[PDB]
Amino acid sequence: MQFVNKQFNYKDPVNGVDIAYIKIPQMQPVKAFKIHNKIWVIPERDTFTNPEEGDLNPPQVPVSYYDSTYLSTDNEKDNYLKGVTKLFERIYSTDLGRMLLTSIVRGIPFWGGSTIDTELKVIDTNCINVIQPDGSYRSEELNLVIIGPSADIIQFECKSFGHEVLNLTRNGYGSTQYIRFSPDFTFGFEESLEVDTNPLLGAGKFATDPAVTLAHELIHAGHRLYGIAINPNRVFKVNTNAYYEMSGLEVSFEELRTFGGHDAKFIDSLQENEFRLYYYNKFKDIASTLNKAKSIVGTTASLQYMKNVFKEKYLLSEDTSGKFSVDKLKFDKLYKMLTEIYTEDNFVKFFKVLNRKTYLNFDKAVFKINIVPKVNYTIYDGFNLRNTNLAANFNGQNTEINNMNFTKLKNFTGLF
Repeated sequence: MQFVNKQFNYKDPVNGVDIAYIKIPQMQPVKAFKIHNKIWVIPERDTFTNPEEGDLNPPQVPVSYYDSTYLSTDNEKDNYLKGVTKLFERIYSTDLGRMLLTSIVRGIPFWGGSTIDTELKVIDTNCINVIQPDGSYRSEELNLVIIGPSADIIQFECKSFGHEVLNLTRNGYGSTQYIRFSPDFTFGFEESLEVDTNPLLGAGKFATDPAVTLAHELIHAGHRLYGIAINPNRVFKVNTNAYYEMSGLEVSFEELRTFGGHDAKFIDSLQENEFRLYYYNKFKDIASTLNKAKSIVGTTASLQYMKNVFKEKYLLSEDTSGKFSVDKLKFDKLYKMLTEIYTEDNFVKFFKVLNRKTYLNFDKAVFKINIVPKVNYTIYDGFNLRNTNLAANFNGQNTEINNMNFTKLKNFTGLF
């Protein structure tokens, strides 16, 4: 059962519904594709979300790649759409990916826009403006947008619009997430840990499966949609890699969490418990706010429907009178799902790929790839195609054996 019911072509005609020109919250409209309920793809470079990041030229840090022309042509946009779609299908074909994507679709950003306690209202920056067939705009709520990268092509990241006083990614509310991502490039890493974590060694023999990379960003998006991301000011001042220490490199707890495995264990039990309590408190604030709302703002959804949406998102308890409360057992279960079950390391296990063993490494290279052709990459096997030489030993990821699938654009080793 597929996650994306239409195999869109970039040149398919607009219909104002799932193929439309849109604006995000001056810009010109951009052509976008609704691949699933609450999820859109915009095959454009992101010159929109951040005013200080309005062009595509270099300002270069070792791990960066610039090409102002990437993702400018219709064929590239067609391949971007197809590649992103394939990666969603690869994710969804795993039990873990289906779980994550279900959580994402259910994670409607909270209707926290009212400054009148007795009214419940959407936040406008959790919507896009869609051009209808008559040329006028309508507002559509959504959870997730996949967009092309900004100037640095390989700076993938999950970001979102803020609110003037609310901290939407950290107060339980959540916000629509924009993931800067490309399926057209991937990183090289080294198979020996002592090489991978050394900035002076290795050329990047193995290629990361982009499905893992997209999953990583989706995991961030899950955290942010549920308003449980850890403040990026909470960091591990890394003291387990001499090279990290020499450069003072700090890694956010949020990244370590998302990677999972042993990386997540650098967050100690006391800090885990602190965050769990902090976010529990946020879910309690949400239940209280829902209970104060006696009317909805707008005409599109009933108060009782939206209260049900948020009951299902946050797994709230509802008494007969209609009062919500947070069950600490269900909260802990959901919080654990989002933070410990949905991890990069767990995805690696479901995809049966080779991958970096830790976030605390040094990237070796970037490669240009093309995952669209089935002769190159499949939903079911990634690069490691069954019943071929590429099936065994992650040979499909081995850039020296499957060399036709990778062209090295830049070496990072030596530049750190």
